[PDB]
Amino acid sequence: MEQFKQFSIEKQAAINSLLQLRGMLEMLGEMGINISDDLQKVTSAINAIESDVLRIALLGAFSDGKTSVIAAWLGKVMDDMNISMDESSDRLSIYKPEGLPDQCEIVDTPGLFDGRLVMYEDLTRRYISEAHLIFYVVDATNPLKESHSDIVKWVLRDLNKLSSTIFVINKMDEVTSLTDQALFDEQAAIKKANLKGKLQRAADLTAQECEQLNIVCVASNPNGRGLTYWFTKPEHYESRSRINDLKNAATEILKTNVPEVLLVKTGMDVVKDIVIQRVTLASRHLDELNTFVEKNDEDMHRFSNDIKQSRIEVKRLAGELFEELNLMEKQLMSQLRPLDLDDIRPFMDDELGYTEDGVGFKLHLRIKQSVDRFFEQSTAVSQRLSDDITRQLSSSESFLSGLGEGAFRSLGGAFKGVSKISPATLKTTILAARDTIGKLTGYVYKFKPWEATKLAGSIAKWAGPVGAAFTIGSDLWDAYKAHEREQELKEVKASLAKIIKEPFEDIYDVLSSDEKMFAFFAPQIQQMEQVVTELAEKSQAIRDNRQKLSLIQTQLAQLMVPAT
Repeated sequence: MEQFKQFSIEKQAAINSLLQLRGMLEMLGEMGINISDDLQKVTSAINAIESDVLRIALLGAFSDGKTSVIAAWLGKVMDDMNISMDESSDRLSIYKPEGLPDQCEIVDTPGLFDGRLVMYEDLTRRYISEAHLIFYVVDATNPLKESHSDIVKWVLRDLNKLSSTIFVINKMDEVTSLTDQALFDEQAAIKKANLKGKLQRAADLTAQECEQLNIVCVASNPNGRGLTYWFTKPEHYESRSRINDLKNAATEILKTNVPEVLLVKTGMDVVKDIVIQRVTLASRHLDELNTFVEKNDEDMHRFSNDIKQSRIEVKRLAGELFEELNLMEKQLMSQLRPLDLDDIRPFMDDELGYTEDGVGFKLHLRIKQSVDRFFEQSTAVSQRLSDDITRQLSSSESFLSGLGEGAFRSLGGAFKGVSKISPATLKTTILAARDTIGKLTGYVYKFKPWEATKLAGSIAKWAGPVGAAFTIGSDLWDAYKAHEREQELKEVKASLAKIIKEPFEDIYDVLSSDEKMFAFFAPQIQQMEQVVTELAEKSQAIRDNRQKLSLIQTQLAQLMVPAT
């Protein structure tokens, strides 16, 4: 991996990253977000970028052997790439060597190496800012000339190119043996430390910036023999010069710094930071929305289950109620059929009730207490149902309240403007459904008056005067013969049966049909079902939106993987 292939590669990566940016923009557009003309702006920056070529700013005094360092690194002696560098001109200058695998620009400011005016020229500042690599070449004996403080500051502080600058301590030969691997590294580390201290102090560097510094020790032209000669021995030279340490450092900077240079140069750094911000934000609040829409969708099914179970339970109670009332009636009837006329009054008193009003009060109260008990158990069922619906609605309200009123504005068009959807629009629909349910829910008291049944005069004479001790007189018993009396018994029993049966008949007709049964003992179950059914319908508009957005975010997440 060498310098022009790395660049060409980093160029392409940056172009790709911008095509993914374009893709990310199309999706925002799709969720009704701005764009203005960011799509065409991005295409333009891709085109501008295609032109660009590798650029190195070669900085340093010429006497520190800068020219050797760059030829060395490229691979070719200066004249073979038909270019020749001028020692003094008070301007910026650019060299575009030839016969190389690809093109590259070599920028420098020869005047500096009141020629210090070029540091404040927007032009020479732009050309060095927009370089991908900066070599500041210094001396091994006494690294960094005494006069250069403000140039180091210009590069590292003013222009802010520390991440892309390699200080190249050159001519290490005249400080150490190029043979003794372990001594070189000892002097190379001491010289790296020394220069580190002069730079930090020339440019106000912090301790952290100091660690970021790129320093490399090298011997471009070792012994003094020359490049033309040393290229003839390419693998001997590399071990001695340590030039590979420089190519490698340069390769890692390119790896990192080439895209930043290209993005900034075209103004796309800013475009891209904003787009990735809106997308990151957009999925973080789609996650919120999904949580709400999922929960709400699951509650709806949960509410219809509750209603089912509710209904199943009430049906079970209605049947138990019926079973209980049917025994009561069978029991009373089997007590009646064997009774002789003396037995009658005790029976009316003790089982039915016998008053001036008439007969039936005692039975009525006992039927009533059985009906009441069901009406209460069944009213409690409907109360447990209201409490679950009401609990879940409230936890949706509470989820949506913690989102913030602007939580969905990043999701674009449907959450902005006069028809906007928001946590508060959705909360409202929920709370009016919870309100309608808090008014349905109710124990009720409805008074149902009861009249007793008067006994026929004919049958009143076998019962006796109300509330008195009564046995049947001789005068009454010997007014009939047996067949005139056992018939008198039959029509009195006929009389009590009709009385006994009546109150059950009515209520069995109610329990025999679920429509009626429900309408009398548990109407709020149907009423709550209505409310739940309506709430379901009002939930469509977000479901429509959440779907579009999810399909959309799936694509965004894809486009965003490279950017992570």
